[PDB]
Amino acid sequence: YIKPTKVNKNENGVVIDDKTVLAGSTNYYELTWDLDQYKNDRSSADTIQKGFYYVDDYPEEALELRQDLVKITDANGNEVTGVSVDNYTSLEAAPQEIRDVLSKAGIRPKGAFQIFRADNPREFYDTYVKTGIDLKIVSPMVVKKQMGQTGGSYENQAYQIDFGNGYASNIVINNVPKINPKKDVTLTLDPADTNNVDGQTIPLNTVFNYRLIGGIIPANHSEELFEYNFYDDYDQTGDHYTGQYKVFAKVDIILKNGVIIKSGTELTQYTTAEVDTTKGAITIKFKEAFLRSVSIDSAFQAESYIQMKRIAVGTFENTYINTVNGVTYSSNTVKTTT
Ligand SMILES: [Ca+2]
Ligand SMILES: [Ca+2]
Repeated sequence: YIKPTKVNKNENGVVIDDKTVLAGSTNYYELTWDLDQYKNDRSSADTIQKGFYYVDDYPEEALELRQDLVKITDANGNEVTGVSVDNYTSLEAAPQEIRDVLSKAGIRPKGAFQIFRADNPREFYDTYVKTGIDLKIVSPMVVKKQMGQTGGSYENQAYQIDFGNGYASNIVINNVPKINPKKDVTLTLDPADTNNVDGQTIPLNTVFNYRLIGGIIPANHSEELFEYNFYDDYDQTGDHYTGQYKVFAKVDIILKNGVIIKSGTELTQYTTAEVDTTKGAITIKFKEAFLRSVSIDSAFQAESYIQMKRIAVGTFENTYINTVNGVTYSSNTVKTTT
């Protein structure tokens, strides 16, 4: 059976079809150009001249192209030359040549799409088609930051067009988690206590905590965590950072080696803090090697407690930024009175 096939992979070449993919992650889409049914073909010149194209109809509202990382290899491992790639923002913008090929093949891409085109049909034919050598196209596409603000699902589909005939690939679907960091104000540490004093008043010179709750990274995700930070530029005219902070697991976490770390476990040992005393700021950073030791199948979430002393009267606000794999996500803003 002639079948162009499409599979999504992470940067380590693991298959990630149906996995949760974080904003900022790359989909290393691998497109198969299925030519193995044409072995020994001996078509006319007119027929060969109808050309060979491949189409990827990618979801442009969710993903951005990484053009430069596009690679085409033949089944014998030779890199493929003679195939050029063009990205079109809409059908309306494609040349007539392209609109006609697509129309006569019964292919109508939704929104934006890529075309891979054999520059010389005769030569492409003689090289890969009459010999039935399948090609592999890798066309990496990054999930836009915005998908991480809204959550959502996206799908990708390809077509191959041989002698002007179109064949559709399977459709690959993934989804993106809405990362929503939260910020509470608490009077005690101890994660079990759900008390939140956002809005209330704090007596002058009270030692308290800002509770910085990280975004939830769901199980079955597509790549390794390498960064998970809590950045807090607090108002030092109101709040004095006391130099004390702790970090806790907020869901059960499973490592690559099978070791489990229960929700509530203190994770401070796997962190450092970058402190900027003049600016009045602190960044709590998970060590990259710890994050990377976590299984891609595991859920992951953590929360930091920074200990503050209220040192003046007035109304003071605070906000923090949770940075996950290079993408920033802001929390709500708390406000207390003194
Ligand atoms: Ca599209
Ligand atoms: Ca500050």
